[PDB]
Amino acid sequence: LMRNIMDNIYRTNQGRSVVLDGQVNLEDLLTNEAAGIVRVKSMNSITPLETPQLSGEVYGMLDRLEADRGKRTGITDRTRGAAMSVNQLMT
Amino acid sequence: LMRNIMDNIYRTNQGRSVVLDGQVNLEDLLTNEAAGIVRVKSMNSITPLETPQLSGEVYGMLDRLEADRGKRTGITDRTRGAAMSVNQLMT
Amino acid sequence: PMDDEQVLRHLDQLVNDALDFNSSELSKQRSEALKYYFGEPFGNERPGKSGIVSRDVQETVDWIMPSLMKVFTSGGQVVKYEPDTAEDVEQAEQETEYVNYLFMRKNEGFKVMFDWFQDTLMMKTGVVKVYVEEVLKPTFIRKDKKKREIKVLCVKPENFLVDRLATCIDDARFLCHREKYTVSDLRLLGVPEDVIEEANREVWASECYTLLDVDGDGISELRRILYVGDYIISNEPWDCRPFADLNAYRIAHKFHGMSVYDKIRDIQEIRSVLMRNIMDNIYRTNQGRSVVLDGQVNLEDLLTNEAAGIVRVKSMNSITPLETPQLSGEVYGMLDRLEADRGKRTGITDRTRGAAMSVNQLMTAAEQQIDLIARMFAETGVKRLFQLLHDHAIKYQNQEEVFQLRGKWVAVNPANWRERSDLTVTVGIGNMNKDQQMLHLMRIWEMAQAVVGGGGLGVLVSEQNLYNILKEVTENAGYKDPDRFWTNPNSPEALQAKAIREQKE
Amino acid sequence: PMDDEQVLRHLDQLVNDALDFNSSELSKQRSEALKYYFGEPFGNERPGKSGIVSRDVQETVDWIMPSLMKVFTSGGQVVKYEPDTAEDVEQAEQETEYVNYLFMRKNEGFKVMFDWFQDTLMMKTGVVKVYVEEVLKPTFIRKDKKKREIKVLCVKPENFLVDRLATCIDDARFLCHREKYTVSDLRLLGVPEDVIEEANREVWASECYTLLDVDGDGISELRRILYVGDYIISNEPWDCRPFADLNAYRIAHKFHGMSVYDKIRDIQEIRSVLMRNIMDNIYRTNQGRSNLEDLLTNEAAGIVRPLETPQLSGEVYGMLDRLEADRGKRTGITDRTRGAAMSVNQLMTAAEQQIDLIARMFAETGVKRLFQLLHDHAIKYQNQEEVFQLRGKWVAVNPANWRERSDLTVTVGIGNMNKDQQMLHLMRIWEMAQAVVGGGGLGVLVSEQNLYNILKEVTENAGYKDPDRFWTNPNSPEALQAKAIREQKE
Amino acid sequence: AAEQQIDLIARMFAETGVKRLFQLLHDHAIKYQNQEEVFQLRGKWVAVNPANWRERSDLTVTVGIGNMNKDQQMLHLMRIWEMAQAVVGGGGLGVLVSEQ
Amino acid sequence: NERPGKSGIVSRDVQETVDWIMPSLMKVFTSGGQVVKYEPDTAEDVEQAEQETEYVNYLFMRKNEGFKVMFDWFQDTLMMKTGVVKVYVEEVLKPTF
Amino acid sequence: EANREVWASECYTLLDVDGDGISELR
Repeated sequence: LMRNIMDNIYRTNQGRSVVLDGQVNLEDLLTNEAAGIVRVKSMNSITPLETPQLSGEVYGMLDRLEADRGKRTGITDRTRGAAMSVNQLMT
Repeated sequence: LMRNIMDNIYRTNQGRSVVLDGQVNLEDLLTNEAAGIVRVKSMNSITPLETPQLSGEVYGMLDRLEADRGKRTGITDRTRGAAMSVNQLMT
Repeated sequence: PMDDEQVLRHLDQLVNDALDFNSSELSKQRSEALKYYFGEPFGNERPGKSGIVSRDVQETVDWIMPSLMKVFTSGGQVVKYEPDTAEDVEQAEQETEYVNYLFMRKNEGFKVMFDWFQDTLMMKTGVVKVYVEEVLKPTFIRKDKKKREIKVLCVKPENFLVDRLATCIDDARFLCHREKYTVSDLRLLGVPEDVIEEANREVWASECYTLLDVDGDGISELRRILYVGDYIISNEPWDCRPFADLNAYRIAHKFHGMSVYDKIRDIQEIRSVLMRNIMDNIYRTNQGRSVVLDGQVNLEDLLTNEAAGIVRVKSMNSITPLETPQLSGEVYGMLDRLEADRGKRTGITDRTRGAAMSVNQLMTAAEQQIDLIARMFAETGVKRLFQLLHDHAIKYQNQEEVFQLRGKWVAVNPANWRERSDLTVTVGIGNMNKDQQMLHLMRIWEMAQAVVGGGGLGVLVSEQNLYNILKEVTENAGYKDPDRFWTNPNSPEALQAKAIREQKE
Repeated sequence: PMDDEQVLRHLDQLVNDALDFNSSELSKQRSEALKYYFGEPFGNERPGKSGIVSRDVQETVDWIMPSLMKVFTSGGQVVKYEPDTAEDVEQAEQETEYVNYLFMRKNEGFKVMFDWFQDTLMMKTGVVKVYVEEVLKPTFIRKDKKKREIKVLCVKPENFLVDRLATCIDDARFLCHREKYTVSDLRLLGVPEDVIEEANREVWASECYTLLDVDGDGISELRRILYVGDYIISNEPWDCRPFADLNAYRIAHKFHGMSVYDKIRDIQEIRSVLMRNIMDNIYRTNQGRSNLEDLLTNEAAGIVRPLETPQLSGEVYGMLDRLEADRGKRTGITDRTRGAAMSVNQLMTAAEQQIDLIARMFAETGVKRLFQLLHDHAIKYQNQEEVFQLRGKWVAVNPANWRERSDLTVTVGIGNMNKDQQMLHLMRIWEMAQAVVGGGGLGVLVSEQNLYNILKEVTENAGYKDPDRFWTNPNSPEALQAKAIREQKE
Repeated sequence: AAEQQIDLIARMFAETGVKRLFQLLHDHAIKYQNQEEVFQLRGKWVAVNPANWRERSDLTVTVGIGNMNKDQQMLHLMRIWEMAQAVVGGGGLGVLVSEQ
Repeated sequence: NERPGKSGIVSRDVQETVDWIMPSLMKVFTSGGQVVKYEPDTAEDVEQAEQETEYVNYLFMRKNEGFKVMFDWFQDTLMMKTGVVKVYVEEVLKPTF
Repeated sequence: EANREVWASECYTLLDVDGDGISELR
């Protein structure tokens, strides 16, 4: 999931610009270099399609993944899991 | 992530303006110089596309990267990670 | 063997190679350090935009000064021989005063020491040279002729060419110290003729301390050469190099160490780039990118930098001004930790010093570095405080202590501590002021008053040791001798104040 | 060797070379700094349009002096000594109050301080000279003869010729300081003749501090020469040069320092051009592009008898705002009025204000100034006594220098300003004292004899230590009657 | 008031009035009368020989300082008031800005 | 991987971990000579045990370049990944003759 | 040059050069 998150960050940075054959021989320089302008030859249509963004709630599962470590053995996700929590909060 | 964030700020400063051939010989001066005027010749179409913005929640992951150092060794990301917290909160 | 002229060429080759390597590497690194200190743009700033560089090493060094100044520019009682019992009192503090009286308070104050710390902290190399000079102006009562005085000067470590494979002070096979030594000094030496380079022809000269063998035998001791321009030299065997080649940072095994630059460059970089990003974001939020076609508003909108009031195109009414989404204030909060970055690197002054009000000064100001840094910087001076010490110990003067008593004599030839003790402020016992204040006073004297209520004062500490109990309080406050004596170990007033009036009250 | 006349031509050549280089480049840089400070046109203003210039560094100066005024001109604790622990109240604090009572409040007050900071901060070279003069007008009770007093004056750093290869105060091989030294001074000296140049002939003179050899030997102590016009000169051995050559930014290895304009070139230039462009846009929008050339479309025309001029938006105001943020990131980080426990330590000194470190460097540079002053006052000054909280002071011509100063409690060192160290120390030590007093009693912890000092840091932070509230009671005949007689037998 | 350029116009207005004031200042700096000012309190010497000062200002109106009433009101009052009450609670009065 | 024409700025994260683990380690180790004891047989303890402990913590500590050897030992094992030190002997000189 | 910047090494290894079992360190 973290690898896919950073991959999504990358693909949002580039954007899928599909060029035709006969123009842009050098594969758009992978759409992200110190060029900025694409240039084809005489075509003016161009097909840059943007991959749709994602939602931040993905990171929410991140939290419960720690709870996954919480649910198996590591319930002390926090610093520690009357009479102020007797028996160190029932062990 | 920080390099990509400043690169995103950069590409928002310029914006991807793709010009045709025969007009704008000097590549818009990379779209940000102390010249400003575009000038083509007589055509008026022009194709400036603006890369969509991203979210500041990226910095949020930045925070948990400290918590990453928090999760590995530096659990005292803050100043410090009845009986008034004996043993300085159990070591 | 039988080398008298080939030594000149060999020293010339060593000086040239040291010039090349040392100049290039150390000079470029120290120049980067000084440029970061000054705060001008790094050179990667594109034209038309501010090149702001927020100074961070400046307040770093100004934050690490106070403790070091308190522990060096305060007396000379920091180090005690505790030597052999028979010859202890008449030599130990005699030499303590002798060295803290020559180097401090007779070698241009601490200004040489302060510039030397500055060189070892920013300019990446701190080292000073100790030499001797002859006094003039007799009465011709007050016949002061041929008097010899020991002086110390900053070597301009940019002119301190040396082999990089030494890693320690007493390991350099070739020590080069370059200075002006104007044509007046040339005439003082006796040469009427000069080098390629007005009496002050800004002639340049160098001094070489190196171990060699010119007598057709094994490698001899250190030799001093006045290699100016490969001309008449002042060749002389040398006893011990008067240097300490500080690094201030006990870096991995090399002669020269890192500096404030090599540890604060990342912090300064991130702070400067996020200032630049914040101002660029303010620019794009307060500007508004108006996407307008040509043929209407042909004059570039003046990069949208002029005030007219309304956009307007020509005859159409589309107008496409896009408003960039704003930011979040957490960056400023994120900005906060950059101060904590200094707080995590050098900035003790997030608080003045450092539940029980944040025990142990908030666990050393949230695990502050500089204590260790102070400690190591202390060791950075230790060998220096030894070397110059011996350079003093031979023969300087016959001055006395004024230190808490009047009347003392010359210290001629005792030892040199064969060490230095710097544990009272830092990673040693080193409990700094308010923490030890609180802990010691509160604990020990609540115990004492509890016993006094229960048992009494006679069984425990008496006034003779309430002396020390209150003297730790005073030394935390900073007034040991003058305002409150309280000594009372065994005094004539003790009998009439404790053994007569208190016992027979 | 045996030089009496070649020194004259050597100093003449040195003064001429320093004149050329120093005078030239200092003069142009300080002149452009002054022009930018006063809002004078840069010279690029085309004729026919207004040359209004918006000033920026003026606000920087107006926000940079008051902080120094609070952190320095508040009490006599500006510079501490902490010498050998032998006798601090008898000589160390004695000499400290001597210098801060004479140099300040007796030598043109603090006006010379402001002039020195102006020299180092705007006109790019801050340095002053310390000299001596003879007091006169006795009663011939009030017999004041042979008395001399030490003065300090700004050197007019426009007349402070010096070689650029110094990189330090005590490293220059040639120092030239040019003053008027009018005909009255010439008559006092005793010269009968004048120079190429009404009694006042506006004569000009110079003073040279150098290292040379007129006795046929090596470099002796400094030499002071009254080189005016290659005439009778006053040659005298001297111990150390009386100068401080402030740079105000801890500049690299060169004698002359920088100024505010030296870091506000670009920001002031862009602010000026942006304001000029804004007002020109307002003007052109008022006219708009439309036989007698239409009288600029806004004059006594009435009816023209025309493409729409392209229009813009005033949102450029944000630019203007970040100009202050420019100051916020150049020098005035307190873009606002001021940059747990509600922002402790004044929000960590307004987020590490660099004014504090500027004060630190100013103090450490003025350590040399106080060094020169204490030498000039301890060589032989007078039998003058102090009013430092108590009467009684011996002759101040043979104390010891102790030759080391400090600025511990004023700046970026421990050096927390008045309020922060005040409240912290007071709440901590007090609350613990009263807690144990409720536990044990008043005499259990630190006692009234040292509650003296505990209130004394409060007083020194307030400025009235001894006279208004003595509260000493350390060990006195009244102490025995009050602490050891009535308190013990109560 | 939304970048109202009447500010800059006021500026020139002000400086024009500046000259006006100087002129009338001269007309009062030569000889007007022995009258005194009621400026919140008694006391004003004869206004027939004031100094011209050869300078005026219009900073608090326009493109100069020119920050009007209520903006300074909220900003300054809020910030200095919170700072002063925090200092009074924690530090005190005399050490920083005091009753004086 | 920093392509030309664009900044390749690198933010170091290991350094804060290093400087957070170092000070607590120094506090727990470099604090008096009470860190290490011997507690030998009950009768033969006061004779040499604390005596040898003070001898070692007064020679190695406080006489053999302080804690710098062991501090650099910790630094080498913590960052450069190999912390190990070597012990040798040498002969004393400089008599009075 | 007398100081020929020579490099040296030291080896601790257990072996048997006495015609017997492997001895202690060398």
